[PDB]
Amino acid sequence: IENLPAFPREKLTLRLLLGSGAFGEVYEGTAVDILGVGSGEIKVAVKTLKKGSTDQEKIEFLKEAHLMSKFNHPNILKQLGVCLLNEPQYIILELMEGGDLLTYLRKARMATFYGPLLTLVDLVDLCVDISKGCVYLERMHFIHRDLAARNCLVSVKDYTSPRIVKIGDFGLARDIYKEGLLPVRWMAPESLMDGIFTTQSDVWSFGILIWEILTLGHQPYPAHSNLDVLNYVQTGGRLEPPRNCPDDLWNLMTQCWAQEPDQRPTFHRIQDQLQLFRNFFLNSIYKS
Amino acid sequence: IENLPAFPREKLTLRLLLGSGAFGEVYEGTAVDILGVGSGEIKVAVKTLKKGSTDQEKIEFLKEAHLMSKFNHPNILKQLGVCLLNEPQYIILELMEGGDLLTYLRKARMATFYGPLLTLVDLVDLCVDISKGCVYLERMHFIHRDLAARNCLVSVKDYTSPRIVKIGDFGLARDIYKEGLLPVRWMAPESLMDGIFTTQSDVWSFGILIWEILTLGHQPYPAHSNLDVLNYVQTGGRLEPPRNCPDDLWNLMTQCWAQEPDQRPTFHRIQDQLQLFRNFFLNSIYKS
Ligand SMILES: C[C@H]1Oc2cc(cnc2N)-c2c(nn(C)c2C#N)CN(C)C(=O)c2ccc(F)cc21
Ligand SMILES: C[C@H]1Oc2cc(cnc2N)-c2c(nn(C)c2C#N)CN(C)C(=O)c2ccc(F)cc21
Repeated sequence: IENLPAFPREKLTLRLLLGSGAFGEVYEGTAVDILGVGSGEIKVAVKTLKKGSTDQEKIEFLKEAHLMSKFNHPNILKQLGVCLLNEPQYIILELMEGGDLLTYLRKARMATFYGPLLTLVDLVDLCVDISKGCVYLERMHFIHRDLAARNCLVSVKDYTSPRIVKIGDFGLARDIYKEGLLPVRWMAPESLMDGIFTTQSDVWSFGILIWEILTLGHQPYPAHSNLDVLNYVQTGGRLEPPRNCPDDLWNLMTQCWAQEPDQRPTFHRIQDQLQLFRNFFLNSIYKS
Repeated sequence: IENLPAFPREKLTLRLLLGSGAFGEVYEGTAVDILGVGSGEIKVAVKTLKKGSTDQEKIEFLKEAHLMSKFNHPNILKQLGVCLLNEPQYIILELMEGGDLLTYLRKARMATFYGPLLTLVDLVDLCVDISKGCVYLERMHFIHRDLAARNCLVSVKDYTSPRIVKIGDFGLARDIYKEGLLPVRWMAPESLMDGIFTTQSDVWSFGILIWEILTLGHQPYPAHSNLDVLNYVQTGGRLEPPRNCPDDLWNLMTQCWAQEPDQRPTFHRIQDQLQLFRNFFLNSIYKS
């Protein structure tokens, strides 16, 4: 019997507004003893469901909350509690003070032209993090269907402390134990043409994700309007390689965008390739 | 009664050779219970005094050991023990697995042209570290007289874990409570011309040090032979600013190389300026 973690609305204080997500509104706040009796006023994020909103939207809201209760993995955003008896509904998430990956990446590049505040090893660690999360989703028979940096989160705001990224928005995730959409730049050709979604289209999008990471948050297909994108892609056109991107990481990405879905790597292999490259590169610098 | 920390030569095992420093030989090894009874086989570095070497050199060796016993500060290399009853003499230092700052800087720049493995904030933290060490030496009435990246050490080999640099070679340090030399590129004009050394010539050299940090270990005055350097400097010539070096840090460096020794900043002000710039820059990125 699946149970969402009920949490006393009284012990929750909404302090900062972080943005307007969904329908829709997210706040930083504090929640007493979320982590237990020896917790304190630990900071949290709060996802809210607007009052009076569609009965259908409330269901999507509840769907999300259920997906996140089900998941338990270091690279998957934690849902710490819910407030569902009173409106507005609250989904209480662990606070990721670095905000969304995309923003965290772009601040890193734009902070000083002395150089990015994230290095190649930093970026490889981000990729390794998200890929573990993908391994996990696959093992749980879930397809995320919207893998992109805007949908991941970073645990710290600064660029010096140890950091972790997590997948953090499962509004489109689907169980696959057996008229909307938008993000054309992340979608596999099968998905755009035939409306088909699989773990292998997730692999296409992870390819785009790690491209986003390696460019520090550039827009895919910068010279193409949304409309031209599907032309471009459907052709056989692919993104340009990031400036000075390691050949190993380009070959991985490239294979993620195999036209033929069964010619793409698996998530396990993708994580292997990422860990393999990291060790190679670490070893490489020390022997210098 | 000044006492060097005597340590049982038996509990020491010389494993790796790290290089040949002084007269002269340094090893990585392990030393049982250096940190106390609950220590274990903790890794150390070992500075050795060659057998049969000059009676005078042994004195310089002993001088160093005494200087380092006297000092206790987070940014000054720890001397953990000595082996002075038997030859070869051993000075047992905490291991700084990043090696010397200069090498650590150059590996950072040469590891991938995707970008340096040290960012501006990393480098500013290095400068802040060494400047605290300089504040301390001054407060102890000591002049180091050879401040340079080759003479500092980094606590870790990788470029991700928290790191600290320390001043680590006091072969030339002098107490100032009241025919050798070489490093012309680090020496104040008074020092080269008149053989004069003060805390203010130390400030000149720290200027050069932080230049070394900000260029990731480039040689000062690259277009000048050692001979031409004193001409160049004695004129009024100064180093070029590092590529994309923050204006605040250029103004600091520049002032460290004031022709007139009393027109140079103090170490306290230098540390203030460094901490002030760091906060400004951190604040700067977040509000972006
Ligand atoms: C549901 C929401 O959750 C969080 C948001 C933040 C931190 N931690 C969590 N859990 C956050 C953001 N920006 N900033 C400055 C902070 C902070 N601190 C991003 N944001 C406004 C979002 O709406 C968003 C975006 C993507 C995603 F996957 C979840 C979320
Ligand atoms: C006296 C010596 O001490 C140490 C050396 C090292 C680490 N920790 C300590 N204490 C070290 C070095 N390289 N590498 C790879 C390691 C390691 N691990 C540098 N080196 C060979 C030096 O001789 C040297 C240079 C400058 C300085 F200030 C002290 C020293």
